[PDB]
Amino acid sequence: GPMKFSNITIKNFRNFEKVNINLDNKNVIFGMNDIGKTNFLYALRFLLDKEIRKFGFNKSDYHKHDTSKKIEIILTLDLSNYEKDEDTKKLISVVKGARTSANADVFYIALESKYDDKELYGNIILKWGSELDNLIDIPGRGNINALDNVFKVIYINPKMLSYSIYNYLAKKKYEDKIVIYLIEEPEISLHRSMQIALSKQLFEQSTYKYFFLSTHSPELLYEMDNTRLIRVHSTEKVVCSSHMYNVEEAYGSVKKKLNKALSSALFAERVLLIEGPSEKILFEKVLDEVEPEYELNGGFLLEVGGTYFNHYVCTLNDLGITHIIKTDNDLKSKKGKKGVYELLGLNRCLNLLGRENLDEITIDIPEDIKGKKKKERLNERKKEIFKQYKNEVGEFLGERIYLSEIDLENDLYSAIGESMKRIFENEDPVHYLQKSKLFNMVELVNNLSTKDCFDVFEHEKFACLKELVGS
Amino acid sequence: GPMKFSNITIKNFRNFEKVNINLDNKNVIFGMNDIGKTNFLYALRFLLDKEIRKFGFNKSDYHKHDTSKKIEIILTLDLSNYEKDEDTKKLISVVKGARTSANADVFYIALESKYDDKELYGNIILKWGSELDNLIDIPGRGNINALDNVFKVIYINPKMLSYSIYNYLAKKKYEDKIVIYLIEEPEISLHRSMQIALSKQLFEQSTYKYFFLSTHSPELLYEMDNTRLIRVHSTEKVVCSSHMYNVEEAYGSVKKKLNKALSSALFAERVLLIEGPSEKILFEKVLDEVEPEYELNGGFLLEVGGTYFNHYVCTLNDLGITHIIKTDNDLKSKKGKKGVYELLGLNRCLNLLGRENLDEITIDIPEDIKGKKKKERLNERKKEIFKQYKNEVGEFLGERIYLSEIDLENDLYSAIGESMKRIFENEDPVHYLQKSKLFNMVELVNNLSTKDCFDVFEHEKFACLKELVGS
Repeated sequence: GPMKFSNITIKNFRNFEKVNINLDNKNVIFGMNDIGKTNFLYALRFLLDKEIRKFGFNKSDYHKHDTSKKIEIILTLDLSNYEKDEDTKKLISVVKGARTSANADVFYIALESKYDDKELYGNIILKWGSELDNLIDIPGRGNINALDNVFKVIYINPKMLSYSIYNYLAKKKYEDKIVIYLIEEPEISLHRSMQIALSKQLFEQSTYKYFFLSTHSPELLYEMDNTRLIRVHSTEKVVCSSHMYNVEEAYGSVKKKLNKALSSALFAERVLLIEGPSEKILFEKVLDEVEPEYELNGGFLLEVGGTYFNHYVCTLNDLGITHIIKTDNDLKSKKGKKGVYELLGLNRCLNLLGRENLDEITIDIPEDIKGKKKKERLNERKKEIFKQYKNEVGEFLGERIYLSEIDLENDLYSAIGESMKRIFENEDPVHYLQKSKLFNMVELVNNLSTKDCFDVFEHEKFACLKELVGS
Repeated sequence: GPMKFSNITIKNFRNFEKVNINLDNKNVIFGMNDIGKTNFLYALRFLLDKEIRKFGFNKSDYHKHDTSKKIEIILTLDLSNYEKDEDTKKLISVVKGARTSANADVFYIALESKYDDKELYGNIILKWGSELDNLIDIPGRGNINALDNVFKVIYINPKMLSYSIYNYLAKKKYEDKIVIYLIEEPEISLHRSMQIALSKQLFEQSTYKYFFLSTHSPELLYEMDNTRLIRVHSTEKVVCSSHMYNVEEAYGSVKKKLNKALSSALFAERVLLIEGPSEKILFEKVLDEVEPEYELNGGFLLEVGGTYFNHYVCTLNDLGITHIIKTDNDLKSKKGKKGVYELLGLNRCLNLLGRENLDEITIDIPEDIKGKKKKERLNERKKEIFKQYKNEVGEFLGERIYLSEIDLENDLYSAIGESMKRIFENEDPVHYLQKSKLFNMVELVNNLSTKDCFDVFEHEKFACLKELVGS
């Protein structure tokens, strides 16, 4: 693989006590603690940009203003594909020596700084090379370091004209050096469509490579592909989590909706996954009637539709975001019917915990049986298979995965029984609600009372909302 | 009704040639031409804030730098409920005279300015009162005008602490004057959840009243209620459209999802309305395979689910946003079944054009007929009712409203027939796709080819995508 960033071990910086967060060329930093993201970007500027090193470090630049500690930010680089990667050649041409033949792939770039009290100016002492144990003397011919011929920081901070012309300027002038775009909040004066355009140029075109993107709007993350997403936790003590966000060719067709839905959820402290928009309407009504500040204390309703949760689960778990999923046990037929049914409702929850896909179970449904009787038989079979796999359901509850008894609507009817009958005035309100999920769900929500909302919220079969709200 | 702003007739300003856009206390300005929104906010500052009047007008402050023309911005106020509206008392206590007894409700506040060439300083000559024809001499005791005791502009431009403490400061200090918050892009350094919080305090709490909000992120418009949404058109010649955005008590329950979906669509030049997420997946795949820049040249996929389009149609039409709707003719039963069916697929399209709701039509479906035969009978009835109302369908095509022959999936099968059979390998792929819309639609999209996408795009039954793409 081409040359890629690997890790940065920021220690005793303005806010970073001791963090070793992985990197990979295309980087995205977001989340809480805007000062944390700003400090991370300025740490990269200190490690790579000469325009920031010359000012040195101050008393405030250290962690808790404690001048005793030493700033040590160590960028880690991975080198491979020497004969075809131009940037690898750019990095290894300037470095003369200090590269042990044992490990020609790894390359450290550290930055040691100790504060002196006789002058109140912490000197930036670059010490880069290939091994942490042994460092040779850096040339440092005056103000320009040897690193200055390799890594030049192009700082973008607000105007689409500048973004459009930086491509031309770098292509025609900065070919020799490696460009590292440290973009900090480019959504300041860009429209939603402008944010989409900038995301398309960033995450798809090769003109922006090795870029560190700071964003606060989900629109800038609509085209994420093989990047490294970095999320800063909400605590004042900065904790950052990293995840390779790459879409498989299986999800390539649905990549647009996948990214559009996941980008908004990336900024939520707690994310709840749902299948259909009727579930969205019901959960939104319940939350508005019990806790309208769910979006405020950290919450989201991620509508995934079909596909699988595997990509969503990996992305949400790697960033450390609270993981909540409520799903419906659905038995879908495939190829020849009448005895062929998959277990997507359960096959998903198995795939989230790994294991293996269940075989296509066979249900003996007579041909003459149809309509209400067929649905009753399917519900009985779903109840039987749910009662059979009690251990798997227990593991899902232990791993914050919620699976319905048969379907979501049956759980809703169990939580509130008389309210459904009063609203729909039918002997079988569940069947009527399944007849047209959207319109009937809207009608149910419009006539849904606060007491009914509280009953739904406090029921154990709807514990997803309780987990989303939190303490 | 309480005192409310009514209109501002900005003439010959920095970019506004001649515009008379309505106002109402809670105002939102967004869209293209960020300079246009900035000029509008500075026009309000000139008309109300003394901190901007003292600098006067410059050569650049006029339209096309033509000093011959005269700046004339005329704010229009509506006065009512005198005995209970404190702000009405605040406005009418300072004004002594100049209020004709014939019209005590309307109140103009103009601002005339002519450029002199002997000093190169356009004097701001305030002329306010109650009638355009006759104006009495304004007191103007020095630097502070008589208006300065009524309207004080609180300019907010980046930090949630300032927003939190402006409430306290205005409540404890600015009780006597009328506060007019001219908020310009508060999303500069606010998170998505912070934007939601600010929107909640703005559009719900009474502490922010008479505020002019400029936004570029849809997250700030998640709580819109009885405000006046102002959209600037994309042309360099500024055109602004206004609309009262108020939710009826019928839509109050679904208000959260309504606003969440509509806020994003508000920033799109062209908006296409869809019902289900499977439609979203299909349209996204087709667009990505024919025109990935649909989000760039102006486009959106508004998922409305159930409810009605009436609120959406009114909002999108009033702002002047291109209106595109693709819908499915669905016959939903109500109360006692077997002969009772509504025409939501057609009742909607009728309600969008006004008229009256069709009566609940009766379909003679025998009880023994079920499953495939019942669906076939329903499709035949839908085809018959579509062929019956050719004139209504022609009007919908004339008004950019697209109604399916029977359903969307049937139109998709008509557009591409062999591709569906190849992908699903079933004698009736449409029935299988309706069996589980989400998963089967995902499977179809994953195996959908570029030639099939082009065929779907160029077919007349999918003209919604062609209209969304445009020339």
